[PDB]
Amino acid sequence: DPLFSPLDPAVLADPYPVYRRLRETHPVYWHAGLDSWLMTRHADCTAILRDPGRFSTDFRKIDIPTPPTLLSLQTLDPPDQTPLRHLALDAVRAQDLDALRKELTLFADQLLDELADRESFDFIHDYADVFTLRAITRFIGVEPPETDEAFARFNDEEPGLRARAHFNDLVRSWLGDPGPHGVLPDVVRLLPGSGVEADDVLVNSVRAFFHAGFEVPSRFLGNALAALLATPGAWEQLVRGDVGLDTAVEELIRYVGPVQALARACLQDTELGGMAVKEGQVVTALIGAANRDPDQFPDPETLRLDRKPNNHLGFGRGAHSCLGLNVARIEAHVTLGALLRHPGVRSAGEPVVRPNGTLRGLSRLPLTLG
Ligand code: HEM
Ligand SMILES: [Cl-]
Ligand SMILES: [Cl-]
Ligand SMILES: [Mg+2]
Repeated sequence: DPLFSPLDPAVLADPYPVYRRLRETHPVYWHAGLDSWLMTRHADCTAILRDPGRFSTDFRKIDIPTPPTLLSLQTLDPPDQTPLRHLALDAVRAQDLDALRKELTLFADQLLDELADRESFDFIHDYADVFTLRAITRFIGVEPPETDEAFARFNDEEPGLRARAHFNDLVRSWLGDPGPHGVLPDVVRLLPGSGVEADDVLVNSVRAFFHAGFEVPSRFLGNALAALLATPGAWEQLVRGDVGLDTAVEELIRYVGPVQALARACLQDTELGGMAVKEGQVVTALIGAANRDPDQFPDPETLRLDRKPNNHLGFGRGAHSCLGLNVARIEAHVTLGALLRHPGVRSAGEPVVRPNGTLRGLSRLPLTLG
């Protein structure tokens, strides 16, 4: 594609200038390769996410079958998704976030204090993945299986179907013998009377919940630090106390939030950006691009850690909006405060970007804490 190739190495290195220039000329662009419309403006993406009867997550409504092991909260739309959405909401909001902050603060300090002895380490492998895996396991209330303590088989065909079937077996065992605390034990207690059947959709939803709370936050933590180190003065601003962590975390989500694209199936003919989107077509909300839309954010390509207001789309919108956003904020807030407790945070090599145009993240972030 002459205007946007998500996986072109030069694009992956810095996709935002490409996003910007696509937005300036074709804010609603039909991409033949991806076979989808590409919306790069905040207003269009917002409208795509807030009309489920017009833009659905259930691609069966345009007659594309859903694999049985992937029918879940994420691939259902109201009213089918409603009971599961509320059950998951109820289970999450029963969790003690203050207790989670306190124990994550401990873990972060332990990890970094051990890594402080290295001359150079990979922040992704040694912190982001380890930190976020501990957080999601504790939050859900399950223990890593001794034979796959990192859940590596499920990080992602028959192998694929076998991994998801194995994970579903673990979930059913968890549901049958819940631990003393966490989202999953609360789901079990809340399930009777929820309008949700303990069936494959529930099991699949627990699997999706785990992935939503593992790979996405891990990728964000890496992206955020990389942006702080690559933006002159950004880290020093934090070290000096010039900006508050709360606003800085929200600006980092807008600036380099990992979710780049949210696909929806068009169920009704709609005109967007002067383009005739037709029923049966796929639309992709490039929320990574929308979060740098100059119509919504002044100086959008500039990292302003004190930015206010900041109506970013990094946590989605509407019926499928993120349910773990307060956990994600605690994780980022804890990580930054823990890093700030070290006097020499600096890069120690070039970052390496994952070849992913949908969920942006780094595979290596060489770093040293001094
Ligand atoms: C920086 C971290 C995170 C970011 C940027 C993020 C972002 C998002 C976004 C954009 C969506 C919307 C997906 C869509 O509309 O299709 C979403 C959905 C979701 N997120 Fe997060 N998320 C993060 C962390 C978490 C964590 C830690 C959890 C679990 C505790 C979580 C649980 C979920 C769930 C369950 C959904 C699906 C809601 C539904 O489909 O009804 N997220 N997230
Ligand atoms: Cl402590
Ligand atoms: Cl219209
Ligand atoms: Mg730039």
